[PDB]
Amino acid sequence: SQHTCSISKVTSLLEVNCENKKLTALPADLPADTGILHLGENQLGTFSTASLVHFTHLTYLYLDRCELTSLQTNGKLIKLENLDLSHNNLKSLPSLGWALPALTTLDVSFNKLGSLSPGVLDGLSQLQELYLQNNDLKSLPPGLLLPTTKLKKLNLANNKLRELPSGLLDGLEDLDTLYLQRNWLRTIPKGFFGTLLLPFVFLHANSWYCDCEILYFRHWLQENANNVYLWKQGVDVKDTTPNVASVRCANLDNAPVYSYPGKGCP
Repeated sequence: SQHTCSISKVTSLLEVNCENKKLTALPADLPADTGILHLGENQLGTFSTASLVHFTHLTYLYLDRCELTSLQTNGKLIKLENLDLSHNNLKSLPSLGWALPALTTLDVSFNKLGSLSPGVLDGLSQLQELYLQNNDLKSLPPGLLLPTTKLKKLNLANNKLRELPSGLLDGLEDLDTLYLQRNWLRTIPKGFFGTLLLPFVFLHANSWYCDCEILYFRHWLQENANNVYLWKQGVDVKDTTPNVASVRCANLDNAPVYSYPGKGCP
């Protein structure tokens, strides 16, 4: 029948699926009570949140695979909890927190982000999950995660990170999963993990340099052998065994960092 999108409602939210419909623009005739909007596999190019301010039930918004080159956060989406911008061409992000106060899940994976601005996450006090994997990030700003105290999952894998801010994780007591595999990391700064307990941490495929400055990390690794994992496609970390040996000294023929003797270190 005639509406381009498929409209249904299995949960408490009216669900509108406009995926893969050769769209160039947002539909003009979306239902007023749209709660979940699927817009993936279209050719939107750009997206401004001002276009959805009048859908007062909108809670899930999927803009994945939309050819996006930019995002404007000029309209406030009061109820939005889940925003998916993955598999697009974003090179920068605007400030998100004024527009997206209720957000709990942000996915900006598979984009081309080269950096993040200082207060991009300011005001996202409810954020629980942040997916940034498969971008071009070279460093992260100081205080990035200070607005997001309830963060539970952080995925920074498959970027170009050269170093990490010393205080990146400070105070993130609910953080349970951390993915840093596939970066250009050579060391971990003293105090990086604090007294945080992180049951699922992935640190492999970096180029750790084993010398006297890797000793904070070696100790942490020994103490958290039970919490370091090898990422395995399509398999939930809960069905995998820990593998502390996955973390290796690139300058010592990939011998594991956990067993690095530190010979002749003060």
